[PDB]
Amino acid sequence: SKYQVLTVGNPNSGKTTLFNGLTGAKQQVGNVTVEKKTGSFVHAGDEFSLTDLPGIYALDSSIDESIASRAVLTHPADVIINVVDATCLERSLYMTLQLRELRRPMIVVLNKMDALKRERVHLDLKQLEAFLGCPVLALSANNKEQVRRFKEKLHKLLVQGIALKQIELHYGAEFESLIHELEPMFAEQAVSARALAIRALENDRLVINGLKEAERQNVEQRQHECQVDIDLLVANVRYTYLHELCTHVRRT
Ligand SMILES: [Cl-]
Repeated sequence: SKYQVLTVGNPNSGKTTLFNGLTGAKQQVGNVTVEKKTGSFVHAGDEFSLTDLPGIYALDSSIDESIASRAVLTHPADVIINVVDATCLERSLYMTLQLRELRRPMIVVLNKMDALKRERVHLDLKQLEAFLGCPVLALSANNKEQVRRFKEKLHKLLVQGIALKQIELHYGAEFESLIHELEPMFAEQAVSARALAIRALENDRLVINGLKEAERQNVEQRQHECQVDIDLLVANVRYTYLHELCTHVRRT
């Protein structure tokens, strides 16, 4: 078998560190002047082809952010590996939530967790898994032993298929109804139509430009409809969720 993997996360999350740990020395060529970094390894007969997305804080349409946002929607991947810095979860997991809305196979890799044990803060990864609805693993991206064990675990997961349960993240009645009017427009695409509709409601360039004139005017009309500023409602919903989540999964 061949498996294709994307590594994604915030700058200095350690996604580059994990990328490097898993690949050793391997290739580099462009996405445009922006450089595209690719590497491989072999484990248990199977080959692994990895692409590293530039570091981003959010999937917004800013050229590095553009590339990454494009790539999580359209680039082939058997799995997305979201590397997360554990020492600032409220910020890090924002993108995680966006990634979960896509409903593409993914894993969340919690980095920097020995830094967190300093503070005498522990995380319940069982519950965090229950919240996110994807695999969550603890892994220091900078020790090669744990990265190597991670190779076997990744191989396992890819082999049996990654079980995911859809993230229960609700935007309130008015926004849900707007999402609902628009999903058909985005049905039977390579990604969840709900995420595409959310992207469109956010006036995402990437999604919106794929549309014909009529349906563009339908999206823009739904934007106009919404009483609350959208970018702000999406943030309150999301950061409220991470506060909920963080208050369940943390203990000092
Ligand atoms: Cl899902």
